[PDB]
Amino acid sequence: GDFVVGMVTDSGDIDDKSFNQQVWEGISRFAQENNAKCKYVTASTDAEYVPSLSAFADENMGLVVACGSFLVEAVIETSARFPKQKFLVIDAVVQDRDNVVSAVFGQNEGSFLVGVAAALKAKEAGKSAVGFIVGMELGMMPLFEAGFEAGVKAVDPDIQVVVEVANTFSDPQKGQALAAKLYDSGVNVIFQVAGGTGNGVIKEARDRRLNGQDVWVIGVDRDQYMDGVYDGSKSVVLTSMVKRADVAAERISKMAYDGSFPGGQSIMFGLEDKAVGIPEENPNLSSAVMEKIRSFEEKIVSKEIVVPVRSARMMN
Ligand SMILES: Nc1nc2c(ncn2[C@@H]2O[C@H](CO)[C@@H](O)[C@H]2O)c(=O)[nH]1
Repeated sequence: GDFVVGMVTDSGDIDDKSFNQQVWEGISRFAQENNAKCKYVTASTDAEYVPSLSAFADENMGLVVACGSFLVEAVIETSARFPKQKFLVIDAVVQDRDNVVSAVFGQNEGSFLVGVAAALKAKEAGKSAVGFIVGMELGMMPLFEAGFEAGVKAVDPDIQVVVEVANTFSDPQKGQALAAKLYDSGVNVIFQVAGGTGNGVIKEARDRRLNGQDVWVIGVDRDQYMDGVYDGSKSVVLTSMVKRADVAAERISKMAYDGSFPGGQSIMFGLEDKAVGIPEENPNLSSAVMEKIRSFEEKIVSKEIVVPVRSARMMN
């Protein structure tokens, strides 16, 4: 009765206020705007990856959407078994499948911009270290730290980045504990790239500011500014590294619907396409800081500056 987009997620959370929420929102906008339909299924564990993708393929859906490094092996295999079913993979890369489109993000480029913001706010307080909490380091995840570090160093090479890995995108309790550890060490800015776990980092930041500690957090995926309001007016969210996974999902769903699915291609959503970067409006960033950020942004887009894909501590 309808063209249907089916999302298989490795997370039991489309309300994660970040990544899975953006993807579902994009699929949902596509369906609403095109008189189509959509649904999703959660595949918490590995053993459910193959059967989950297979069931949607057996329903002859218009498009099957899968995200992350946990689902890619299952997509690689399943796409070969169902050559006539279209699949979209987000945050991972598939080769040799003309029925699969891979959407990847230049998140190192966007993270460079928030690194500049972090370094400037840290210097403002005489701090020589900033924090970074990442959900997991598999797949393309290392791009965030690589760009964040590069942006921090572009402002001041002596500022150190202190990294904590949660090893989960669905544990806010862990997010708060890791944020507490960083703030307790004297850091005043933390960039969180941790999906649902990240909501706990934002909570810890709100709790600290509420009681007079001058701390900040930089959000991810969505413009998380309102998520950090702690006293009725002010927010602890310095800025956010926005990643338009919603636009990628919406646009490719439309191409599938229209017969122009770019099967077999990897599509890069970057700073020049405005698919990553910072929000258009940033109450906590001054005009001076914004001009500095915009300046670096232009040098990255033109390639005058190329942002690394791996941080210094991860390079030989
Ligand atoms: N595989 C996977 N990646 C996620 C999830 N949540 C967040 N991420 C990744 O972590 C980044 C920051 O939230 C997102 O842009 C994604 O790259 C999740 O539930 N599963």
